[PDB]
Amino acid sequence: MELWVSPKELANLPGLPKTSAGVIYVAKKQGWQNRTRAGVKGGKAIEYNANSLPVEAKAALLLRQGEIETSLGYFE
Repeated sequence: MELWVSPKELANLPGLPKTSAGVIYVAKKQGWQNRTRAGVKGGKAIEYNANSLPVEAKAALLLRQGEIETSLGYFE
């Protein structure tokens, strides 16, 4: 299953600090498989594979995933 996450979205999980500045800085302490995509905003956008995040951030991630955006607007 594909489920990448952005630093700004990690700035809210408990295990991870509340500011992307701490996540990206801590990202070097490990280097979770981050896929870059210089085609969204304009400056190499960093991402994080949810499968690469530990369990404390994963479980917390799926938590704030309740209703993301459109697509499943039909509440499934």
